[PDB]
Amino acid sequence: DAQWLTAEERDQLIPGLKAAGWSELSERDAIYKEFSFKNFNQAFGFMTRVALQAEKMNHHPEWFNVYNKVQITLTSHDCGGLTKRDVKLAQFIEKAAA
Amino acid sequence: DAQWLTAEERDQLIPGLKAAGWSELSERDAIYKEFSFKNFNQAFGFMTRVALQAEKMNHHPEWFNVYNKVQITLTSHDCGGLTKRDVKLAQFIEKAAA
Amino acid sequence: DAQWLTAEERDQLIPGLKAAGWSELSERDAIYKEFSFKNFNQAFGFMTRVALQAEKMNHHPEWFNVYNKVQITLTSHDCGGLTKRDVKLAQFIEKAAASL
Amino acid sequence: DAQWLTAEERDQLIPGLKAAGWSELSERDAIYKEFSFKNFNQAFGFMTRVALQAEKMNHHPEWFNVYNKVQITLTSHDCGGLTKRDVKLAQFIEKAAASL
Repeated sequence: DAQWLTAEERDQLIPGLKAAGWSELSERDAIYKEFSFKNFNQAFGFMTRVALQAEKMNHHPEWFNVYNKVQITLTSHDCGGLTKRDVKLAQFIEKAAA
Repeated sequence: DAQWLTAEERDQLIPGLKAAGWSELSERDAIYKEFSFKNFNQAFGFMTRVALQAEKMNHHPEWFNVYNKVQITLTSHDCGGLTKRDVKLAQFIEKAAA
Repeated sequence: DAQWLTAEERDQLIPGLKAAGWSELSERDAIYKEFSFKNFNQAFGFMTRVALQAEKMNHHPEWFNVYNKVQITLTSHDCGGLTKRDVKLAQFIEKAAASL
Repeated sequence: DAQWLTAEERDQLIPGLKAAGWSELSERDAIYKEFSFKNFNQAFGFMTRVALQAEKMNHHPEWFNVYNKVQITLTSHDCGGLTKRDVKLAQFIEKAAASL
């Protein structure tokens, strides 16, 4: 889905991500989460899984990494807000991190 | 360790790998295992973790992949047999696959 | 395309791949090429680019790697032969191997 | 090397990195450069090569990526400044970005 999340969609989809540790940013319609792995080997393997999914979906994260930490911000730059693509990528990221 | 595994070392280290599904090849002093993941995303993330470890250890697998399957053969080409490096890489691979 | 290459498509698409060093396997309707890099760092970086494309196009290689060598066989298992998807993937692989 | 670069080492090693486009950060004893690629496929392939080297040398970058852009900051957190390990990693990164 490429359109902005509606109010109903947000209520359906975002609370589960928040329970998983995602937060909504104050300055942007975007979601954010920092992941902490044991080490860089785990973190980068995880990033690779996310990168593969990003190319599958043609939807890419904004992310920062140092060693075992990966900070991920998701939003859809083509419409300047959250879409179902961001939700789907977040849900995949949760699977990959597990 | 870069020297061939001694008989005692083999008895100490190989049975655990065999219990995990590794086998010894008939034609070469090498160990082998096929891993089966859900899909290529999982398989390639796993390969990436192994690749990182391979560069950390300077010790590389012989491996075949198609989609969700990864076949790995470990042996030390510099001395033409199994060494502790092969055991350590196999043990890491077991962690990464889990 | 999910159907086997026609005779016409083979005459149009394969010569360029052969010129680039791919061969048609004797026992399978598949194409094959080995790539050699300076080391594993380069070889695996290349494999990662191919892996990303494989997920983008939902079409996957058969491949073997040992250190700096990557042997790639392309064919479509869902129909048991060579399709336009295999040609497209080969063309990407050529770009990646040449660092384009 | 795990100790901060000496004055002499800085005069010998940094100019080449500056010539290659690295800057020394104002607020940290660290070097910084942004790399731009054609797309994410290329950018992430490059990141994978850097990741492999990071594990080889047990020394890791700080980096940010969005699509085709990769921003890299190098510094050694174990001592809180720039070391020979950072210079070595930068030199590898230059090779990787140039497809060498």
